[PDB]
Amino acid sequence: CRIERLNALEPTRTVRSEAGVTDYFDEDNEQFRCAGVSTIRRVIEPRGLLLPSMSNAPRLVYIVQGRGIVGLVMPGCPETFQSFWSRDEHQKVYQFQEGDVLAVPNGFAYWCYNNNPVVAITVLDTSNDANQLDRSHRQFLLAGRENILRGFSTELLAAAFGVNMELARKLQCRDDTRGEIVRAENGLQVLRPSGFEETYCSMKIKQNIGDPRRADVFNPRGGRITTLNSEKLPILRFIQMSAERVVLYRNAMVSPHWNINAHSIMYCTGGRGRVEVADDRGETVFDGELRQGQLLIVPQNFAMLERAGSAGFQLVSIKTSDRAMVSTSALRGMPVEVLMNSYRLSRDEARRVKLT
Amino acid sequence: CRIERLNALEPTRTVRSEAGVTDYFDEDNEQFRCAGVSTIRRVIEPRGLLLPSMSNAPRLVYIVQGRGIVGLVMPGCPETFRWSRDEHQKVYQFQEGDVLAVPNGFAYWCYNNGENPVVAITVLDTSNDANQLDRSHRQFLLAGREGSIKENILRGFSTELLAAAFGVNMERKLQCRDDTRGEIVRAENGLQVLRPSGMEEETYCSMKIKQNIGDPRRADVFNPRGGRITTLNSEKLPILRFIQMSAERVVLYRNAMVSPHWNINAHSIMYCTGGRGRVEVADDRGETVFDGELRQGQLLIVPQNFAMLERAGSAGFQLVSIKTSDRAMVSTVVGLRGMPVEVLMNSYRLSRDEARRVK
Amino acid sequence: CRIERLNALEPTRTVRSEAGVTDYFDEDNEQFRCAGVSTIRRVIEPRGLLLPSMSNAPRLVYIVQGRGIVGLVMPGCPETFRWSRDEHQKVYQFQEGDVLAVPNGFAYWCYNNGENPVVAITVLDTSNDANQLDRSHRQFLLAGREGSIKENILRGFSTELLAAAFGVNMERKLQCRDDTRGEIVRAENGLQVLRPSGMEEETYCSMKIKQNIGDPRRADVFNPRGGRITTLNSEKLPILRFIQMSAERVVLYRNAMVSPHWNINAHSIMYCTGGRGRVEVADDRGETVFDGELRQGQLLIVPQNFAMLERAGSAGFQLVSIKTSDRAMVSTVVGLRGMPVEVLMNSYRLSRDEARRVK
Amino acid sequence: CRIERLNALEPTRTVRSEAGVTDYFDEDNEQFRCAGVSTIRRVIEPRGLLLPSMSNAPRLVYIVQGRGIVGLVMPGCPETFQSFWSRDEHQKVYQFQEGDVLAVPNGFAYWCYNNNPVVAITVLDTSNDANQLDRSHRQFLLAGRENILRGFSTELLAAAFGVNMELARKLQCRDDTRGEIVRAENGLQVLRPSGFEETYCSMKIKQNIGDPRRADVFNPRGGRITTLNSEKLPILRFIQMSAERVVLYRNAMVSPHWNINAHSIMYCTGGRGRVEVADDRGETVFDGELRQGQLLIVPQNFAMLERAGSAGFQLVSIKTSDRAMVSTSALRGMPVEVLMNSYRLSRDEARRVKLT
Amino acid sequence: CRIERLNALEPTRTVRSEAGVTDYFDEDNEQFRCAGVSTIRRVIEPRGLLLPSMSNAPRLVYIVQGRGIVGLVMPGCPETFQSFWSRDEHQKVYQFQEGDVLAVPNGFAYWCYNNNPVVAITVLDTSNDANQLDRSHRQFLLAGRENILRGFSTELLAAAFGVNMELARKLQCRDDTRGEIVRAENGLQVLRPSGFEETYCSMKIKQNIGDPRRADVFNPRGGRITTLNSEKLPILRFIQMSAERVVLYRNAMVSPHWNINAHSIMYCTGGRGRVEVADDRGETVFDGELRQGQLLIVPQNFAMLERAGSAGFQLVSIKTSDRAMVSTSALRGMPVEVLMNSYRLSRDEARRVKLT
Repeated sequence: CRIERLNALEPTRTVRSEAGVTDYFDEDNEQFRCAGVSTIRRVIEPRGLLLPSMSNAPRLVYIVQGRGIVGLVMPGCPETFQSFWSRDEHQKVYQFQEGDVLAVPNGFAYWCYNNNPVVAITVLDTSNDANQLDRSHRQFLLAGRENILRGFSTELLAAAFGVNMELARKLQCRDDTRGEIVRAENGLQVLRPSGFEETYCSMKIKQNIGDPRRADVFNPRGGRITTLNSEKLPILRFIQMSAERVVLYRNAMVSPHWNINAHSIMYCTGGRGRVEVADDRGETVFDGELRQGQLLIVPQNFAMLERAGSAGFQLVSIKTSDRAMVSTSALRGMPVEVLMNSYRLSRDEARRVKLT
Repeated sequence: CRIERLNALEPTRTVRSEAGVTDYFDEDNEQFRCAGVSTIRRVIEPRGLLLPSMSNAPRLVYIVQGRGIVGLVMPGCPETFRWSRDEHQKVYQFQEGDVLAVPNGFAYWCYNNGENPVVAITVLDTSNDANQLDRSHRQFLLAGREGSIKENILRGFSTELLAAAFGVNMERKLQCRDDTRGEIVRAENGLQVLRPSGMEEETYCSMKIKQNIGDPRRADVFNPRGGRITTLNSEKLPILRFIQMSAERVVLYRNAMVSPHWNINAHSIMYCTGGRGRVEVADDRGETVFDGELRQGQLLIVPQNFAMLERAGSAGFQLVSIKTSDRAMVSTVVGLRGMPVEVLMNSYRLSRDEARRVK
Repeated sequence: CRIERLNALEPTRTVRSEAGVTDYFDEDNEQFRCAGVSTIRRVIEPRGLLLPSMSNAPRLVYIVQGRGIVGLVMPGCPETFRWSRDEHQKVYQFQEGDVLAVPNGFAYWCYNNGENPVVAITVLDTSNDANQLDRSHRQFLLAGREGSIKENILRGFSTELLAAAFGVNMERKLQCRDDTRGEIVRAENGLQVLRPSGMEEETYCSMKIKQNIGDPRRADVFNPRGGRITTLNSEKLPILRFIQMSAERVVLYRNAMVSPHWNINAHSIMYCTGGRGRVEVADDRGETVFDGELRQGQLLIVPQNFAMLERAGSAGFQLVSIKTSDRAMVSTVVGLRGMPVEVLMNSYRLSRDEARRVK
Repeated sequence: CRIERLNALEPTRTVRSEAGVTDYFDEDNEQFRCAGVSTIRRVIEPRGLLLPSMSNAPRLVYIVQGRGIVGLVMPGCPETFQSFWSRDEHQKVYQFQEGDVLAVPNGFAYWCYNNNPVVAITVLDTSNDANQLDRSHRQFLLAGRENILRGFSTELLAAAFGVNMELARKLQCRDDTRGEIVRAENGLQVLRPSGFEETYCSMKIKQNIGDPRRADVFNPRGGRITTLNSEKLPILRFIQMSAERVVLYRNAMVSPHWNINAHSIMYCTGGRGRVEVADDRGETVFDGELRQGQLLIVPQNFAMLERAGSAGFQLVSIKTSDRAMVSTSALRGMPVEVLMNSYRLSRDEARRVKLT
Repeated sequence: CRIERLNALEPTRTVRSEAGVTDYFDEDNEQFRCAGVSTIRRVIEPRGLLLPSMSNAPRLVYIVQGRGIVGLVMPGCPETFQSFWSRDEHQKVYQFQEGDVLAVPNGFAYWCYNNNPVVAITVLDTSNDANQLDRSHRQFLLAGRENILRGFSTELLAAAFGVNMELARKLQCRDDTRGEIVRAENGLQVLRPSGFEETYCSMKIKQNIGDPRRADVFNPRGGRITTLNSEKLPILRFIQMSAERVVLYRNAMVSPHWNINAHSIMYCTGGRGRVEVADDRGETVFDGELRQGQLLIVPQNFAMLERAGSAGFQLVSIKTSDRAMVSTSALRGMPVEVLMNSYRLSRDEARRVKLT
């Protein structure tokens, strides 16, 4: 993580699937490497069901496109969803929407069903604290392929489940050829409507950040930002990650800054803009136009600047700390002569600098 | 706090402002007293505007009906929201079934930006650790104001001072000396602020302050035969960690009933937004203490450890339950099922097959 | 809480159930009052069984004599304990000198599984932060029941409801309507549960709830000439962190004495399990407030900052000290030895050699 | 820590001693390596005294066999044990027993005296947080050999202690030839009976986990488990480790699972059983019988299964987090059609799966 | 960080400056390396102004010599210093003195002005938690050289600031040839006298540790010590570092010890003394006289001993934990026979050992 030049990123292992495609971003990129994370962009056109797995790294998922339904399983917590002995029982379900962020902790089983094609981006802190495995991404697929039970032998596994050895193989999903997402032919109904678990079991898991009616900052000529973090999502006090949704208009520029306490992982959901970034050397490492569908990793302490083109700049900042922070009004706080002497400015230029 | 009876309780005291009504449940009410809370139903016509005022108590507020804005400002946090507009702190756009968290000495203005009227029932913890002073509701009116009518604060300051204090001309306006429109006045030609629609760091500041809980797609339980339960606590909204109030929204489909239970860490303040339904409550000495039907628009406080039982009607039953701790909890009797079988047989003298019939 | 005298205090009120006696120390007792606690001695014959009941207060319980089970259940935690047996939550096997932590609105049943009778003296914090409501002991009787005798809770619920609530036939048993055996009934042909002997995730659930403190091999101090002190606080049992009670078991060999000291962060509730010994206590205005001998089976509350002095007898002295905070502390006068020497000479007008004689 | 195959482990440096033997487990094993710990099995037949040292890594010790007496020294804490100026004074002592767990934090001086031969196993989180030294095991022996004072010169050290230079050498233990444990010829009496320190100084240090009267889970046909962690041992909120004691009967099988938030370090104290373990690849990495006296490292997220032979399976799980967790009732919480579609099962097989 | 021998350290990259000189300590020294920090000794003779930068690592600065004035900028916090629209406004300023410690967190902008030549030493935990960049020292100079804005292009930057492209270049400080510190010709007045920010914004930042009227320990024949840490400086609960000021007189020796929970970074401000240090091997790694102006790194768990020469030994211990600790009264707490048998001592030598 001593970088000469910044690149913009695009998935480097695309894998196709029955109800989607998996565009992996490869992490051996020194950028990703220095970042210490992975991201995975993945699409599930309708009826599609992504196979419940669990990942090495705790993960944030932002729903780039559309409504849907996601499912996460928290051990020791009782299935609070029932009908009618029983017709069905299962965990709580979460019906997500266009622009929610989803927080998945390690060794936890997520899955979601495409209730337009759902598009959503996902990052995994491979350098997180509770990834006591290696510094990589390990999905432990429960189903499909092998899935985790592959290495479990039928002989043992039947009595584990307490049933025939025939049925067990059908859980090995050996001949399965549909990957992480599947077509749900005959649809897929889950029980939707229309005690210690009141606390630890029922803690919120996604937040809709794209709601411009939720913005944190906002200029009408023009832009907006909102921050997702532990002050808004309790689970986030724990994931050591936080989210930013910056939407800028025509010729908007964000007050320059550097991230005090995190890297920043910039993915453009739309609009176009040049981004300029310089390192501690002062020399410029990055400088380029960013457009829809594109990834820039912008790290810690380094200095960043952006303005949208004539079409806009809609994006999503993921960072590596429970409340990541930028320092913009960085110079508006020094005494002016400090500015003067540090630059060789008269007063007026010092004051002009501080006051626009 | 040794009360003998529970009764459906209602705004004993009501006052229309100019753009809405305030429906005051009693303060020194035995229940409320031992409850250690104060509460209110407020209503706001469209265009109607609730006065700025900070309250002694942590306003947890529930927007039953209507939509709009509420503006809370966190002084010391930089206002975050040329042709024609000003600046000010971020403002908050509520909806039906929203929960709103307003602390103490925190300020909040409220405006009805369209549609129908807005009604929010409020709960104020008048005995919180933060409630210094005494156990009433103190509402420090920033603005405005037969019998004893309040005033805003600035009338308690001399003009020259005030004038000298603010550098505005010494020509009264601010004491709100003539006004009468109440804590809810109206903004006839609309009110515009800095809102998103167009079209064509902060840490302790960015915190969320509202969380929609009326939404069905959110409920945590579905179904205790047969409604749904949505539960707000610090595990969903991090401010509660400091307010030490919790919230339940609970819609019971017809015929239904919620399991017998008692609030471990909690007094419960429950009220009927709608539907029609029964509640049965008891105490230590064995006898019940509430055998009566709760209809919409009626308040009932269910206390700690008191075991309680409800049952919906055919028009359903839809209550809202606000509780007194950041993570308030109840014990689902059924959740009993943890005592050993002989422990069930010896206590009540039943044979085994009875024991399991309950477990 | 300006009390003038301390006296050895005893169960003013006693009641035999059917399988044991309850020995009630007063509630509104000045001491107890300003102490902000309630307490009890309970006794249980073999086979005897304490009723399920949750208490308003955090039951810290001390098993002086006997062994057995206590079953606490943490609702929401999955019961963790075919031919012939049921299921239920894990149960807890106590012994002499055990400390038992039972919260509020927490349920606990207690059974004497052999040997001699069992006697546990209980301390209930009736003014905890968790004690919502008022400052008495409220015991919510799950089961069973001249003057005002309590009942269990379910009698406060109508049958059909109840019946409809539970899906059991409408044929009374559960209100405990005829019963009389008291909160301690007996299980004549034994009681069997799911215990280990044979032979041939949970986080907030797995927490420990008891910790043996009577064991000598545990004491922390040996010896202040000449007994031993074992000390239970959140640094040994993590629940206390939430109960905010602490515990001292202190066996004084004959002739001995414990250093003069006062409870910093603590009221002390001390009681004589055995032995024979003296206690001297004082306050602010200088004069003593307890000059008297404490024999076995007698309670004395030693308050905060009050400085205290004890001395064993020849039959020894063996007390148990339960205190009111998760980490309650005392100041060993000797631990004085930190004031500078001249600071000792000027205060009491002594020459240096006196000063050091104390230090 | 990208493993192809799991092995079962056996100490790799056995060193003999006057009152015992030290069977070290060598940590350059990629398993141990990926684990990031060390373990040391060590025996002290009676009268034996193990030399007070301090270790790099904070350590958990489980007393496999027998009662005894252990001693730990907490700086700044006053010797609360006295007699009679004085005859003796010293720290509190802890008389341990068959099956206690002992928690030793870093840079802290433990020692114990064999009051049957005492057998006890010890693990050291070499990757812990406060091991700011290298990623290895460093015992800093106070006595014996050299011991820590070896490099201290007599000339300086005497006046340090404030005594003759003759006596100092006898603390160098130069000619000492008895290692970490010693025979206590003339026995060894320590004062046993038969204020800010009431808190920070007196926090409990061992727990008896083997007490089947302490089990957390229990089936009478048959098995039991108990968990030792910060909810039972306060010190454990700090050591970033927790303990599990699983005892299974005839043909008992533990509900499969993976450790969410830790590795698991399986040592068999008795009984025999096959253990089956598979990685994220699904492929099987482990599969083998485990018997008394044997070590298996089972990591994070990976999936494990075991049943005892006809003789039993008694063991002790040490894991690397203050409250390590497994996720078993992992599938009993998905909605059934999820299971169906993820495996291609009708309902009945889905429901049979969930309900046995 | 497996060391054979300890060296004493002296800056290895000295760089000269208009109002000072920068004597860098180079961290690729395995000592520094194993330490995982950097230190920088830097002088600012009067009128001098060191350029506001921000460093990779959070930093402690101890003012070896003289009074002065330091300035630190905390984003989101309003300039609480004003005059008179406005004549000047800026952050709070801190007028430091001979022997204060200064705590600078990452991605935060410090600077100070020489109000005798000011001398002060600075350490940077390069291995800290929120240095998510590499394991090195990155100063991000705001001004001077390039400074952070170098890589920012004039074209963009003017409208960023909202002003001419002429003035912007003068912020690039391209032709600047005065480095990190500058002469303040025409002096440098800053507004000195003679709400959520009452808490998070106003938390103390320096403490005067050299005040012998502040010592923690003290023998009049002779020595003194004081500890600076989170019990005295709240910010220090966060920096994961703490400070010790040991002053010893004629022939003073400090009670031997090892640091339980940190390394120790010894810099001599004066006086002279031999220091003796041994590793876990027992063998001696260090042994040498330390004099004014000299650095010794003394790590974790290792054992240390020092006495002053006839001139004294004044120094400053910086360590890597919010409340670093030493264990001295390490043997005064074992039972005596333990000592006896562990060394082969009679009673008297055991008791003599414990009682002097």
